[PDB]
Amino acid sequence: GVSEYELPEDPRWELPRDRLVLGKPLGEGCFGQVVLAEAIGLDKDKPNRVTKVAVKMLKSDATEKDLSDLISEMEMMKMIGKHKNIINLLGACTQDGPLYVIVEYASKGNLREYLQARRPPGLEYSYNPSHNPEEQLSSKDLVSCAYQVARGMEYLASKKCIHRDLAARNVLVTEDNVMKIADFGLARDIHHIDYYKKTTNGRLPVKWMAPEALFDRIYTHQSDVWSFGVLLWEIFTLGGSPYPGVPVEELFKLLKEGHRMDKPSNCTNELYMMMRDCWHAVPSQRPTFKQLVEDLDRIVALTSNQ
Ligand SMILES: CCN1C(=O)N(c2c(F)c(OC)cc(OC)c2F)Cc2cnc3[nH]c(CN4CCOCC4)cc3c21
Repeated sequence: GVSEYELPEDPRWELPRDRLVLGKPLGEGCFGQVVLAEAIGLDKDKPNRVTKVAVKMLKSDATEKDLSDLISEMEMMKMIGKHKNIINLLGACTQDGPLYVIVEYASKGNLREYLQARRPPGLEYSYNPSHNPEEQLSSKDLVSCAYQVARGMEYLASKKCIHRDLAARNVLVTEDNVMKIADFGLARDIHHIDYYKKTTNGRLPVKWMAPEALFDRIYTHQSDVWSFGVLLWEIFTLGGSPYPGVPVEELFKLLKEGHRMDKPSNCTNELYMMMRDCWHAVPSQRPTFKQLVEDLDRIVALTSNQ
């Protein structure tokens, strides 16, 4: 029972449950549930204002370890602090019920789904799967997505945070088209990892791992930079799947032999070189997120929004 555990109450973050008006499901995961909610008076200055938020909670079959992870993720987000380009912590409910972790809500879904819905019916992209498509994104908008994500990672890096699974599905898009990085404070599994098991959404996270993380389970900022390269490829394929036609068992040998993904049809040479630099075999030779932010900042200014 949740009453049988000692939940860490933080007065600065604590919100009464009856201030939340729970709504539609936002998605699932390992053992966590996330719902949409309306928070009444999230800010003490405006107690009569409503704010759309996302609420994460434990499922019916959650164990003691799951609770420990959810708390761990919450306290981690506290320590890392706030940034525009990450999913921020807004509050928590630790009393009179199950643990609720309140975070920012992104209404336009993850980056893969966001981009796929805005795929032009053209030659250079796969088909738009959305039955209700949205307006095509400009070239500047695409580089802008990359910059924002890189900026968020640059911040997380400065807070000694290693994401270990940076991907398009782990980036969320707000109503104002702001890119926000998700799941950056997840507890690392203490057991060895299944290279072949899919996520609840059918994704193979193996395809984002750097070679050193893949072969020796070594995770650094440099390995995140590798992942950012794969994300860059995802953006300019508008939500494409990494290494098309390549099975996981063959991905081990291919990567070691120096094989990398081809440049997407709609992608500048300069942006592809950036992917390749991120995909450098030697971790120390990959660019830092600081350098990535500086380049992408320059490229955004020079990229046409026409
Ligand atoms: C992918 C599910 N999800 C989360 O997992 N969130 C989340 C969270 F609850 C959380 O609790 C600690 C930590 C996170 O990373 C820091 C999160 F990203 C916050 C979060 C915020 N907005 C979201 N929007 C969506 C997708 N919806 C689906 C249908 O409604 C429109 C879009 C998922 C989602 C969402």
